[PDB]
Amino acid sequence: SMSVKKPKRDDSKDLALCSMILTEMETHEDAWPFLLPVNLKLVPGYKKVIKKPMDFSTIREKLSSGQYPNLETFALDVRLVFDNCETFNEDDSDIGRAGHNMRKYFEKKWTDTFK
Repeated sequence: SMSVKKPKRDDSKDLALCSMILTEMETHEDAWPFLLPVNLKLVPGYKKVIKKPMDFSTIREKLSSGQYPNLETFALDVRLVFDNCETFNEDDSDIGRAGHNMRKYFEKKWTDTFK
């Protein structure tokens, strides 16, 4: 409350560390469905169904231009990529499995870096 604060967690490395995680997600062999925005002209249904499209290249641009206020808003966009994937793709598809694999990969790096 006013003039009463928990001890200050060092967030000075968070930008660099999110960048490193994102590099590791970009270079994973199963990243290919997520590297670029889904083409809304060429994928029927996507525009209407997926209200907030997100992909690794958009996260990279937001990260590089100071559009994440804190490390949690960064994690919310990464998770949005996988939530969108599950919304649109069957679990038993190459893309559906890719999304599950990457969400696991992310969540481990996230816990190991920050928790």
